[PDB]
Amino acid sequence: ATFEIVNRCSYTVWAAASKGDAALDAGGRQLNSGESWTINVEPGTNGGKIWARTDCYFDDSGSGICKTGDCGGLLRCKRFGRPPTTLAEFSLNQYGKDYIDISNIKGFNVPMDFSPTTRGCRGVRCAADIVGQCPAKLKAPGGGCNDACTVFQTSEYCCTTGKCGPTEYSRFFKRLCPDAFSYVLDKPTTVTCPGSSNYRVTFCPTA
Repeated sequence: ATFEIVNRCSYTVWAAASKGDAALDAGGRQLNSGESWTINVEPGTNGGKIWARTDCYFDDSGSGICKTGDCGGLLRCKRFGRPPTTLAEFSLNQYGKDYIDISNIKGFNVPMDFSPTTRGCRGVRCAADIVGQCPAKLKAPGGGCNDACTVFQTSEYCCTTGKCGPTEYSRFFKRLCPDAFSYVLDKPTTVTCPGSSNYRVTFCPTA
């Protein structure tokens, strides 16, 4: 499956793509304002994620640091990134179909649109200004908006026991971005697509 990753933000981002225990394609790359990066993801990739990292410094061997989304100081990411991170999530060719969603379960850093470029499903979008409206206690000094699990580490926010419900904090994300997961047991907003669809992830999809 090809994913076109497009940076429409006015600032540089460093795109990242991973399935948790391995990179997808090269795993990571700088995208200046307007650039596009096409990657190839193995069919049957389960639990893949794509996200943006902001305000990064890499040296010539590709080691450094990012203010949001850092995945162990690497340009070419092999694991998931440090919250806060808006996430495009997908599982491909799962009994004949692809499954996509956007999640705010790990916070929000960059607005995002995640859409198929082939026939037969709709995209999802989380483009509201969540960083500017963020509740005071979720604001990340480093940039972005934390989820409540990251800030408070309680069973209720992390859904440790499998029994959680919605909270004042998850309801903030849900009000700003109804089409993204706001907490673990949120009513699913997953989109089912034909198996072997292709996709575009756009950062800052609107003006």
